[PDB]
Amino acid sequence: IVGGYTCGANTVPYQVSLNSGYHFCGGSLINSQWVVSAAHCYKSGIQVRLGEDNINVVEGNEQFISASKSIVHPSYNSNTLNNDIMLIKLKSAASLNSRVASISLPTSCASAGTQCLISGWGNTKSSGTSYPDVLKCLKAPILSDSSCKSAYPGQITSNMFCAGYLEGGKDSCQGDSGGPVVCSGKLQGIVSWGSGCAQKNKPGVYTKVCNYVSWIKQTIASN
Ligand SMILES: NC(=[NH2+])c1ccc2[nH]c(-c3cccc(-c4ccccc4)c3[O-])nc2c1
Ligand SMILES: [Ca+2]
Repeated sequence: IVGGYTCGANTVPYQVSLNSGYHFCGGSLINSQWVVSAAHCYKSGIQVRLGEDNINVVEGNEQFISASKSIVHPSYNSNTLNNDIMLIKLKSAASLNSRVASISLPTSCASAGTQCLISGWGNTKSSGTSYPDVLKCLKAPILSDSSCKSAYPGQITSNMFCAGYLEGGKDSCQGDSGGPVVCSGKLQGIVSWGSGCAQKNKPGVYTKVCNYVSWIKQTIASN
């Protein structure tokens, strides 16, 4: 997260870190045994880390659970990143409390102008790599489809939306991929891509979760 602030330990209880010997992506806890992340974050050997704040120190509240299976959307296209969503089933259920909690899926899509909270342990520099130890947060608004499409002509599908600042300076970045975009207490997006980080006129692009709610529900119901 570039231009964000320190969230404060366990203030974002549905945030998870996908770890394979190091933190590589974020994710959101939606129930005690399932997490949603981005399909481009897929790999084998994923350990899900819940209740984290400082990813390099065990401080208490953490729960490390291995993933039993990862389900990448069947229509995920790695070249366009259309349908960039994945579900991870945990080997065992997490113990939910006030530090580890699930986030609700939306009943409707959000509108431009809606203010959302994006969080993660991704890069904090737009020019260079500086990864933090603690969770960073950023408040950003969903942009209108015309500003999104004018920024990335030909690259936005109806399963994506832009959120951020056209002036640059604040944005999600590499390492934040897979994490949550929560607006009005509902999970509306998944950090997916962008051109660089916090560059002028190149806002972040997110997977539009409202379009996948029936899919998520059906898939969880059958696995
Ligand atoms: N400007 C942005 N809002 C933004 C957001 C997420 C990003 N994620 C990335 C990204 C860049 C390089 C590699 C990965 C990557 C690839 C495979 C696995 C994990 C991360 C990224 O997610 N750039 C990103 C840029
Ligand atoms: Ca820790």
